[PDB]
Amino acid sequence: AAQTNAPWGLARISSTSPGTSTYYYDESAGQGSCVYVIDTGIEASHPEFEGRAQMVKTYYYSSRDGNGHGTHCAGTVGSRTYGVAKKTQLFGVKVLDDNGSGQYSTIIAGMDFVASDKNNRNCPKGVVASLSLGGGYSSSVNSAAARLQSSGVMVAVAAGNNNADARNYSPASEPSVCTVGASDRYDRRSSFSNYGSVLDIFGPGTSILSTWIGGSTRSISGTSMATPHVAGLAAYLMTLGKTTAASACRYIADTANKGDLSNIPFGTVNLLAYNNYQA
Repeated sequence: AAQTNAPWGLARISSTSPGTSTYYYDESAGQGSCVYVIDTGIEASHPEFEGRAQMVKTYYYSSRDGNGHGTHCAGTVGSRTYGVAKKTQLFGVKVLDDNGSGQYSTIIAGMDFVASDKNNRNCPKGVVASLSLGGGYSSSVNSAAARLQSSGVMVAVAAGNNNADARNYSPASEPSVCTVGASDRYDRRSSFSNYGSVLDIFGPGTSILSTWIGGSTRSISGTSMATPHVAGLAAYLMTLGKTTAASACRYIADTANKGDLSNIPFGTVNLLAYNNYQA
């Protein structure tokens, strides 16, 4: 399939080169995979989700995404227009309040929720979690992400937007999960993107057009926006049977566009997520 005039991120993940505007992808499109978006929640009722999104868990008075960011990231994963995996099931876990903040305990709870909740969900192709969040280092947060991974969820996490070594941020610094850096459309590490040895991949992170709350759309920037590309991409790849949860990161890294990013510090991988679709 070919989505024309797609967000640049989508076109980039289906291309060897920057500067193309068409997303190419196998029409399976993540059908039968699930992605948990562990964030501020999802406006399930956005027409871009076509009934494939729902809230499954909140730790606040409401399941409603009053922030937008979880909705944005859900759209990058699997909205029909802005999504990598246009047929994936999206499950919202609202661990963040509507100001984007959450306690680590609550985040941890959410991660463990997913690890169990997936046994209540029909994801014959596999399950992904997209954690578009991060604070300072915490071994409890790291180990929660690791448990989630160990349970057979492909965990994608934002490197962080500190322009620092991601070693100092959690869950970015958990080795067992996929830590995602952000790139911009001229194939540069996004100025804000964390880096370091713990990064596994880069995805599109600068000026990412996706869904927003109030049935709208907007473009925003962040490694948090890169993460759902990788997550969507794992969902897409699992559906194609190219990989499982426990290998998906390694697979995505093995099939990435290599050496294409500039301003990648020495020691950080020069890998850009690539769907490797050949139409």
